[PDB]
Amino acid sequence: EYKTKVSRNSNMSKLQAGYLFPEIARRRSAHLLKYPDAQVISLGIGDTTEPIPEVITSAMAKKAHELSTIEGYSGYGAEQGAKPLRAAIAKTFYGGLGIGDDDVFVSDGAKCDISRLQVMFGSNVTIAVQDPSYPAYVDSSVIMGQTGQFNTDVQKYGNIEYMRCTPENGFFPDLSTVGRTDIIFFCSPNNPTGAAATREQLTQLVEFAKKNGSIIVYDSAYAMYMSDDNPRSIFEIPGAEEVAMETASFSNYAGFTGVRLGWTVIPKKLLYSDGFPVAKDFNRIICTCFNGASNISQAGALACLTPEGLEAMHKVIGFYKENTNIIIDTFTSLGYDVYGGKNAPYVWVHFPNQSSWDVFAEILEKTHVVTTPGSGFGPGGEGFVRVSAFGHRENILEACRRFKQLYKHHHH
Amino acid sequence: EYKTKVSRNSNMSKLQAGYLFPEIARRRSAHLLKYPDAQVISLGIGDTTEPIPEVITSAMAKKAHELSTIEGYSGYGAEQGAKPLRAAIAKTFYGGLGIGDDDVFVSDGAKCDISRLQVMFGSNVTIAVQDPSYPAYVDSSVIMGQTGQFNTDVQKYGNIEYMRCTPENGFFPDLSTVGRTDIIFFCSPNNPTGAAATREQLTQLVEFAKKNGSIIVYDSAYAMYMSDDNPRSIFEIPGAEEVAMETASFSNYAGFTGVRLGWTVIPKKLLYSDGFPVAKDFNRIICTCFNGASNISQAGALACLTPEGLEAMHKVIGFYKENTNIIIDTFTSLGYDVYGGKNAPYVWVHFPNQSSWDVFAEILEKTHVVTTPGSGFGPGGEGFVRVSAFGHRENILEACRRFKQLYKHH
Ligand SMILES: Cc1ncc(COP(=O)(O)O)c(/C=N/[C@@H](CCC(=O)O)C(=O)O)c1O
Ligand SMILES: Cc1ncc(COP(=O)(O)O)c(/C=N/[C@@H](CCC(=O)O)C(=O)O)c1O
Repeated sequence: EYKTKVSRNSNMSKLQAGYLFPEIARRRSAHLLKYPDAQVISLGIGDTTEPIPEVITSAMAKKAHELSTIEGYSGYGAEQGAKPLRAAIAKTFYGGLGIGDDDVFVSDGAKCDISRLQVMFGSNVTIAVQDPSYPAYVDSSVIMGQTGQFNTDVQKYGNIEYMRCTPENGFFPDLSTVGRTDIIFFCSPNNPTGAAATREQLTQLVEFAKKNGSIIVYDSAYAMYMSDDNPRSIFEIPGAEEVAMETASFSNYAGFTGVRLGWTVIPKKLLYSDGFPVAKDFNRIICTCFNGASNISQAGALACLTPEGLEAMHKVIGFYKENTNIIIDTFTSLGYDVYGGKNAPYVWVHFPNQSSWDVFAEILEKTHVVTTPGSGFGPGGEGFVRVSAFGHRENILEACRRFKQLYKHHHH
Repeated sequence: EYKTKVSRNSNMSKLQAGYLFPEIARRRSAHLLKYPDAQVISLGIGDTTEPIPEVITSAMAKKAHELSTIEGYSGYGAEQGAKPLRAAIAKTFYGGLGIGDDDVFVSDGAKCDISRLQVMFGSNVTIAVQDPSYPAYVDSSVIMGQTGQFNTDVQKYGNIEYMRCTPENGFFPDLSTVGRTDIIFFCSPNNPTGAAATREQLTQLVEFAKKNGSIIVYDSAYAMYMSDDNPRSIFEIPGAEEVAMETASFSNYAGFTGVRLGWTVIPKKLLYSDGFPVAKDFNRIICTCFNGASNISQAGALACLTPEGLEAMHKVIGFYKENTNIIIDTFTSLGYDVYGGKNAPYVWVHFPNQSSWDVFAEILEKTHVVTTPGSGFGPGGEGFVRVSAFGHRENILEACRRFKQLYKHH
C-alpha cells in the first residue's frame, strides 16, 4: 500500500485510547450482540432525554421560516454571536458582576470552546485539572502538546497537575499541595463528583490563582442545578476578573445537546504576563477558526432567556433533579456511600475495593444499564461509578428497580 | 493593574494583523459612523443574500417542532454526523468515486474543519498554499505553530510555501518551482481568483503530491458554481485517494452561511508515513474537540440532497452566476483586466500602480461599496480587488452603476 511521507502528529500518538464516551458506546454495542433482546437503559453519557420546551422550539421554527423571506434572511453572523444574545447572557447570568456584552462569546457548545481555548493557550502552557474531571480537559491538553507521555503506573499524562478530589477532602483540592501551573480547569458543580464549591472554596481558588499567576477556566455547565447556596459563577468572587474565565452551555438546561449552543465569558482584566488581554486572542481564534453558532440555535437560546424560557428551563431542570433524588435514594437504601446528586444531575457512587471498569461491566452485564466508570474521569475516579439522572421517568424507575435487585445482598 | 504569569501563545503574537474579514467589517462600520445615511452596498465578505429555499427551511422548522415531542426529540448526535446525511453526501457528490458513508465527517462548516484538520496535523508539518488564497489556510498554520514570523519585505510568513498563481500562468502554479511540503491546501474554484483547475492540472497536482508524499487538502466550497467542464472533486483523479482529502460546505449552495453545515471527506487509503490512517486521527479530533453539527442544520442539509433541494440550490446558484456576469461586464467595459467569474461567484479585478487597500478605501469612500483588497489573500493578491457577486439583483445593478460613474471618465 502507498503511504504519504507525512509524520503522524506525535501528540495524537500520545493518547492512550479513544475518547471515553465512544469507548462506552462500543461496549454497549458488544453487550447488545451478546443479549439481542436486552432492554438497555443508558445512564452513561449525560445525554438529555426529555423534549425541548415548545416556547423554545417555536422560536427556532420561527427563525427557520424567517430565513425563507427577504426581510428575515440572515447570512454570516459576527463570530462572537448576535449582540442581543450576548446581552441577554451577560445580564441573565452575570448581572451585577461587571460583565459586558462584549465579554461574551457565543459558541456551538462548551466542549468546542474548551478545545478552541486550548488552541489559543497553545502548546507551551501547563495545566491543572480536578481529579476526577470531565475527560476533554486532559485529552485536549494532550492533543495540543501540553503534556508528556502517559504513565501506566500512575495512570497520568506527564506534566499535568492532577488535583485529587476525594471524600476525605470534601471533593475540593488541598491547594497547599497543588503545584503551580499556567491554567487551572475547574468545574463546579464538578462532573463527575457533583461537588459544588462553596464561596469560601472559590475564594481560596481565586487567591491561589492570583498568587501563582494562573488562569482559571471555570466550567459552569451544571450551575443551574445548584440547590445549596453556593456561587453559580466564578465572577461572584472579587478578584476573579483578574484570573478567570467561564464556559457554559444550554445543553443541560434546555436539552440543547443536539442543537448546539454555549458561551464563554472572558473579562477585560484578564491579562497575559506581557499585559496582553486574553480576550483579544480568543477573539482572533473565534474569528479565524470558527464561523459562529448556528443562527437557529442562537434564536432558540435567545428565547430561553425570557420569563417563559427561564420558567421552561426551570421545569426541565426540576424534572432531572427529581430523577437524581430517585437514584440517590436507591443507592442510599442499598447501603452505598453516594456522593453528588444535590447540585448536579448525576450521582457519584463509591464502589471501594473494585476497579470501576469492572463495576461498569458488571452493571451492564447483569442489569442492562449503562453507567460511566469513574476511572474514565482520571485516576482519582478509580473506585467510583457515575450514574446519570437524564432519562424518562419510567426508565429511571426501572433502572433503580434493577439496581435494587443486583445489590440487595451487599449490605444489611 | 494585575497581570497573570501566563505567557501569551507565541504563535498568536506572530499574526501580522486581525483576520481579514473582521477588518473589512471594521472599515465598513467606520464608514457608516462618518456617513450615517450612506446607502452602503456590501460586496466584500462573500456573504449570501438571498433567502433559503422553502423546501429546506420547512425541513428545519419541522425538525425544531419534532424536538418538542417525545418521539421526535434527539440529544447528542454522532459527532461524525447523522448516517443518512453522510450517505446522502457520499452518493450525491461522490457517487462512483469510491467514497463510503464512513469517509464523510459532517461539520458546522468548512472554516471550522480547516482549523480542526490543522489541530490534527499539528505543529510539525509544513504547508503550501496557492498565492493568492482564502486567508484561513495561512492564519490557521500560523496559529498552530507551523510557521515563522511575518516577513514584511515579501509579505509572507516564514516556512510557508506560497505557490505563485498569476494571470500569465492561468492561476495554476508551475509545480517544478514548488518546494516539497507535508500539506498542500488547494482550492478549486480558487478564492479569490475564480480559477478552476482542469483535469490535466489536477492530475499534475496529484502526481506531485504522490512523488512528494504530501497530503492535499482540497477545498471545493465553490465547485457547484463550475461552468467549464472541469472536475468538481479531487477524487475524480485516480490516485487522489492515496494523497487527498476534501472539504466543502452548504454555505454557498443553500445560503447556509449563518445556518452552519459542511463536511470533510477523508478516504480510507490516506495514510501517514507509519501507515496510520489519517481518518482515524480526524475521528479522534471530532470526538474530543467537537460535539457535532446542529441537529436542525443537519435536517436542513438532508433536505438539500433531494430532487427538490437540488433544484432549489441550482436556482440560487444560477441567480448568483447571473450577478457575476453583470459585474464582469461592468469592469470589462471600463477597460479593466478582470479574472474569474466563470466558475465562481466573485470577480478578481486588476488595479495597476495602486495598493489594494488604497483601492478598497477609495471605492468605499466614493461609492459606498465594500470590496475585498487582494492583498488580504496573500502577497500574490497585491494590486487586485475581489468583488463578490452575492447580492440582491437591484444592489448588484446599483453597485455596477456606481462603479461605471466613478471610472468611466478615467
Ligand atoms: C463539565 C462539562 N463541560 C462541557 C460539556 C460539553 O457540553 P456541550 O458541548 O455544550 O454539550 C459537558 C458535557 N458532558 C457530558 C457529555 C459528554 C461530552 O460532552 O463529551 C458527560 O460528561 O456525559 C460537561 O459535563
Ligand atoms: C475557499 C473557502 N473555504 C471555506 C470558506 C468557509 O466556509 P463555511 O465556514 O462553511 O461558511 C470560505 C468562505 N469564504 C468567504 C467568507 C469569509 C470566511 O469564511 O472567513 C469569503 O471568502 O468571503 C471560502 O471562501
